[PDB]
Amino acid sequence: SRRRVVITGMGMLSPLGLDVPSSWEGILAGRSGIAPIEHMDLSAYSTRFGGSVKGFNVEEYLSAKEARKLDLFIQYGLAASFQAVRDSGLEVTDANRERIGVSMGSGIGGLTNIENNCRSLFEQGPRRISPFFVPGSIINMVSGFLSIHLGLQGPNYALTTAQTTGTHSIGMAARNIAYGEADVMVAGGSEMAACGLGLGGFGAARALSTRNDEPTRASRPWDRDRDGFVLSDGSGALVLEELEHARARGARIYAELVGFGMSGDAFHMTAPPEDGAGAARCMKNALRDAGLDPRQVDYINAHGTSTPAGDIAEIAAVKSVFGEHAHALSMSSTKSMTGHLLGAAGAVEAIFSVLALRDQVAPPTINLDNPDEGCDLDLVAHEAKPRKIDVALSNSFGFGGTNGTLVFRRFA
Amino acid sequence: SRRRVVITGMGMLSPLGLDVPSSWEGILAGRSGIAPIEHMDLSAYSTRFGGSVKGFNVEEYLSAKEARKLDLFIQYGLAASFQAVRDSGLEVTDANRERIGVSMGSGIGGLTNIENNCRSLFEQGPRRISPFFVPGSIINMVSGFLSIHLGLQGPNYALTTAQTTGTHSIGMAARNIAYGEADVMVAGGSEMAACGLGLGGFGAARALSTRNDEPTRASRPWDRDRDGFVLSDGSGALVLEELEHARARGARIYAELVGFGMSGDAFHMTAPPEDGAGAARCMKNALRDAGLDPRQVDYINAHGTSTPAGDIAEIAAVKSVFGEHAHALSMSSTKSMTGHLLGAAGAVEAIFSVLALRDQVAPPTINLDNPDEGCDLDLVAHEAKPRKIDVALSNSFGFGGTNGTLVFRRFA
Ligand SMILES: O=C(NCCc1ccc(O)cc1)c1ccccn1
Repeated sequence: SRRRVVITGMGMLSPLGLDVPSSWEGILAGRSGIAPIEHMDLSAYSTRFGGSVKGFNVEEYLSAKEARKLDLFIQYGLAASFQAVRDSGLEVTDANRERIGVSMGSGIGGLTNIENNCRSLFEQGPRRISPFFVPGSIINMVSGFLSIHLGLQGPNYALTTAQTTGTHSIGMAARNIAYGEADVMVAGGSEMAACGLGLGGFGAARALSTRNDEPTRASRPWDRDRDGFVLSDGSGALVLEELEHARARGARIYAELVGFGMSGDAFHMTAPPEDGAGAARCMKNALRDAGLDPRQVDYINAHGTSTPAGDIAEIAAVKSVFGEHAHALSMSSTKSMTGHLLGAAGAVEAIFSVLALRDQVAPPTINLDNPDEGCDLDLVAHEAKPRKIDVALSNSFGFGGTNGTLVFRRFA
Repeated sequence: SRRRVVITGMGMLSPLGLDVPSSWEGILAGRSGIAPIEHMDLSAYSTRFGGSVKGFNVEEYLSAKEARKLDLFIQYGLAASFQAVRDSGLEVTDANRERIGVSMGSGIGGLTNIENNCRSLFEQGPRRISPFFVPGSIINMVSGFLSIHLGLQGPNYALTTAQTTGTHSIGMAARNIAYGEADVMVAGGSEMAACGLGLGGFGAARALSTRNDEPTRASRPWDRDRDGFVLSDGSGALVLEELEHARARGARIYAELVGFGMSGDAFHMTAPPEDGAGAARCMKNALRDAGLDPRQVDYINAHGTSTPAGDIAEIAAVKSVFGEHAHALSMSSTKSMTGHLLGAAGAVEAIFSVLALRDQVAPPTINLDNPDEGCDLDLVAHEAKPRKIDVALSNSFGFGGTNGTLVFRRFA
């Protein structure tokens, strides 16, 4: 029968820092990680800024010889995974290696690498494609390379559900443990889509903020002057562990994962329905899964992408799920500061949701100068809000009408 | 306790045919779907052949306008999925749509789209990138488009575990139903990596057969003259359904899905361990999941890719798991005929495993002229073998050392 699941380890690369503590300090201080992009020439692009990981040293984790073969999204996924496993204190042994698995996902995966090999192919010929093109680019190789480096022989897989990837990855990994398929899972996501095709492709869809002259103010969830999401890079990883397994080894437990919801909108390939019907169905699934009264929800880490339709849909969904209690909880978008890490969004935001529980503070939605029509909830505008948080919820919505909700609570 | 899961609908595009019955007819006749790749300059490539889908008409499924928005791998996934849902007779209603979900995956995703948008980007700059580039290329859009078209509001996700994708998708969809998160799931995979990038990428790793003079003899699993896998395109979709749900509406039930196993090799990025230790753990996990003794297995659809190390690892794993029963079962690689559909391999091979149960026949391993050292199992060389089959396994072993096994049983 269904086992309980706790968080014993966390790891992160974000536009705010090269680990969890440094990222979280930036979150609580309302600091933006968004800046003009330096790694390529974007003069022909309508968007020239994003959330870059600054000063990442892969040789903190891997040999330069191995790193050369891997896309940045794999390098970032391994770094966050390595941090989370170390943070857990867990020792991998012959006695437990078959019971530890990994589910690290990505929305787009190795687009930089595929673009660079596509350039080699077109300009030179197929004989210049890297021998490592496939294993260095395809999305399942975070899970693959992590298992090879740590000796994890448990369930080994990868989700790809666009902007919902990190949330689904964590939820489904919790279900693996819940149902006895594993005792430990390393789960989350990673993304590095800041190449020509990434910035160009989201640009062609007119999905991105074009506030090139003020990048720190571009990401402005629920602000009436928002004009699209900000593209950001990085990784989140959590060590999920069966409760009795955690208790037995004396693990430090950050929080319990009590609820997971998924729902499809079945509405539109790219647009969320204005009323948030799919997001509402997903949160209600997650709250029922957790055995909660919705009035127990203290904090919501919103998807909050800073799109016109997405941000208002989320207000509508929260009002419909929580009714009068919608006015008592706090809801913030850390994407105000980090931008949109796409497949990694749900992973870093799950970490921010757990840290909201550890520290009893709602992170701010920075840049919320003029809340839009109907955006009249506690959106923690401008400044972190210390407050009682027993139950935190983290939402993600994605292309294909794909929704995920995670429910965390304090563990005593 | 756990709900029972049955197969009530199947759909396919393969190198043998544009549906299940035409593909299966080719399989039992020992026909090859492999041929030189057309309408593509492969002059500078060491491999010039593969398994193409021949005569696919997307306008049987989509308007020209919707099909223009979608990579071939998505078109193929949608074709298989629509076929599977039609084949099932299922009526989607307001009363059941929240209980019907989708998990259609891909190993490599939108390489053909990425290739064509790279052309535009390099030649003319980013403003010629298609608006639909991102939603038209990301792996979760088969699940996304299918859910939107049919109004499916159940779990909506996509796996990407390289050559294991189709097996994991079906297995994890079966878990969703067994543990009551859904009553119906459309599950499987789709793949179209016959671009410069797939042929070039696998070619750079010298992973492909280069037998250009005799494409139909290239894929020769367990034959001493094999020289790597054959790249193939297509899709498989299954309608998975809770047993009481299927019986209440009078569904035609092909077979029961009794067992699902996962494991990680934790060994190498592209090569399996010589003894197939990971594949052995995975099959043992799948049989434990089914409550079955290795002795009860009659038929194995092998991964059987025609790689030197892969084929020999699978013989070792089967001998290890099945002891004195290893010769009694029949094991064949339908990849001898279809080539390797990568992420769709597990989906089309689950369908072939189900049909081996319906028709009491083991598909052939064609081209097995000279079994290699230790390849002395019943590999159904050359010709289909009518025989008793109560229990059929389907194995997938992919990059990152990610393993999947499905156990199907006759239903009466
Ligand atoms: O290597 C790292 N972590 C893995 C720890 C580990 C845990 C269990 C085990 O059995 C083996 C290794 C790392 C490196 C730099 C920064 C953070 N973490």
